[PDB]
Amino acid sequence: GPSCKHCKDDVNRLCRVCACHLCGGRQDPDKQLMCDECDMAFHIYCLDPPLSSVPSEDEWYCPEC
Ligand SMILES: [Zn+2]
Ligand SMILES: [Zn+2]
Ligand SMILES: [Zn+2]
Ligand SMILES: [Zn+2]
Repeated sequence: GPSCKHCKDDVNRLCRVCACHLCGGRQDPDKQLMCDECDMAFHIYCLDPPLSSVPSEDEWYCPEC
């Protein structure tokens, strides 16, 4: 127990560290990206520009990187 210290897995709270690093929402994992060199996660639709769908180039890098 617990995998993330910051929100303490409290699904009722937001977390940019363990969840979507922009909205901090936990929905739609299928639609989240992990920046291979920042390791945080991103809703394809929270991006800018936002992506209509996941990239195929299975190695993604966040806008922070
Ligand atoms: Zn957290
Ligand atoms: Zn988001
Ligand atoms: Zn990154
Ligand atoms: Zn950041």
